[PDB]
Amino acid sequence: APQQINDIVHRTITPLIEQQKIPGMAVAVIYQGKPYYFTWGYADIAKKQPVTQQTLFELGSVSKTFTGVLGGDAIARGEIKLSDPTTKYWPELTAKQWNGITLLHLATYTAGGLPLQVPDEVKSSSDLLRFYQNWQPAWAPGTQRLYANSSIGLFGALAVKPSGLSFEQAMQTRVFQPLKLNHTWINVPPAEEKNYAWGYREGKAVHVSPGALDAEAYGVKSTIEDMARWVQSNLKPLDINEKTLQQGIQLAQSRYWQTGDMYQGLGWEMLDWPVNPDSIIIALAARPVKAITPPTPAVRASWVHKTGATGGFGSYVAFIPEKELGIVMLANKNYPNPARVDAAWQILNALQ
Repeated sequence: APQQINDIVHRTITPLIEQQKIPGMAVAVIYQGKPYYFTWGYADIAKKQPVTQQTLFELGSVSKTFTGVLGGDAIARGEIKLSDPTTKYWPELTAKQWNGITLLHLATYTAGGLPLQVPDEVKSSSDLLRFYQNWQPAWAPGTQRLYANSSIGLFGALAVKPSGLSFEQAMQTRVFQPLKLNHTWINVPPAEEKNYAWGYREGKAVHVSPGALDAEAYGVKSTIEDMARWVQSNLKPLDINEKTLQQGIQLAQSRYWQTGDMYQGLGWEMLDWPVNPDSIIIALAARPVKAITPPTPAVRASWVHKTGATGGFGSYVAFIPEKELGIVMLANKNYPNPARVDAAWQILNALQ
């Protein structure tokens, strides 16, 4: 690692860890396309296990980028179309409010106010159908954006139906395997538990709890090496040999809607680069959206990013395609989003 990268990373993260009381953290900087790794602290405080390049962290909502790319791949394969009605892949959804709601609306949180969380009471397949049938939109489709797990979560579930594979099998075979993310999991196998960090919430060790559409919305666990590979794949999709996956990655970084200075892709969110650091910057935030008709194909001069959290973890990924630059920050404490973005910007701005 060039001393320059070493210095900006350490000078930025050391203080972050101190100020936020983060138990353990891993960071990857992709510079001129090559990855440089950094780790600090503990994966498990009680057992004194250090964070290493093999430690698994819960990605939380950064998992939505995988769902958006898997969806992009199904589109490229001709299995689904974002313009299709939700009812085409779920005929049992007969309630009238669903008329006009398309897979694009689900994927981009513009269905009309689907809730941030699926209630804990919802578990079985019949429970889920009931939940969506009973939901009453606050708004017409494609008029307001409300970030929601029950929205992109349903998109992920429907998107894999034509394939005949479960969401986990589809993700493994169409995304993880092709990209060689061999230590990325929806369900952590027993063989890999020795590497699964504990998350910390109010000092207590915790792992994410099972929930409906958890795989689709916030259930991926990964290492800093595999996430660095994920960032490189998204920085240069053309190097990817699998044709539909290469295309899927590109579809996920297309700009479908605009709210303020930000653009909504599939999972990924983007802003034009150069970005005002404070512009990159609440339990529920409903914002009107302007449709980008037709969507803008992935713009190289973009700050592409996604924040993620679970009760015990906090993650952040951001990259700038035009500069072959990127960063992944994984931590086992859910600390403020502004602090993650401030650190990422400080590091990437210094190397750009």
